[PDB]
Amino acid sequence: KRYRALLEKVDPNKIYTIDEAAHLVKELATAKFDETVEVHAKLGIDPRRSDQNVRGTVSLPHGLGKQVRVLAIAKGEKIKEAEEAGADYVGGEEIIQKILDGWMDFDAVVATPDVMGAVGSKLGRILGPRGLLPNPKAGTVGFNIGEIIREIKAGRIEFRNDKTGAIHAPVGKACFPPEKLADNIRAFIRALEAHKPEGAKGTFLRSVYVTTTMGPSVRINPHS
Ligand SMILES: [Hg+2]
Repeated sequence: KRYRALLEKVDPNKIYTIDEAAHLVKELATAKFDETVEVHAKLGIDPRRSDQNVRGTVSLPHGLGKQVRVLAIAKGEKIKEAEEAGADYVGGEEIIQKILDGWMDFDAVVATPDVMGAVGSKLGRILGPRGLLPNPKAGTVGFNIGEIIREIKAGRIEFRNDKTGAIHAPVGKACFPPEKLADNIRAFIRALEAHKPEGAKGTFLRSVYVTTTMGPSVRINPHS
């Protein structure tokens, strides 16, 4: 038990406006560190149909682009590729000890498939909860590491539905000022609607939610 007080602040049968949720969500993220805020949606698509799949990018108005300090962990000539692409910090596995000793001045981590065993094994504990672990479908692990770095630097994050017909993406951290959070949430919804597939029939956004790492979900009105 660590949530009776957390359950009293949210009405489960209420559809909140994006601004109310933006303010409310900050009070649900009363946990350690800076909690990642995500928007989740149930889409009106047939997930087994390739012509009804949703994949795209959203340029969020706050938090991304240049200002993001990217740490790239790689091996061989991939370190050179990462340097050429402009990652803020680049290192081989030797840099894991630096993070272990308390170094943490980066906002995002990208890595090549070959350093992941050691990365996930030595840092899954620290980075995992903070939402900083490179992950194949978060698009932060791949051999085309120069491309990954340039995308984030450009301020774009990718999204795609999963096999259950759900989709989601991080839109900020709990500490963000509510108006910035609200701006980012609206930006993701606008991007998502512009990606409604041709033949999708019926309601596209069946229900939309805002949530933190390990908190209750808040249902929101996508058109507020
Ligand atoms: Hg996720």
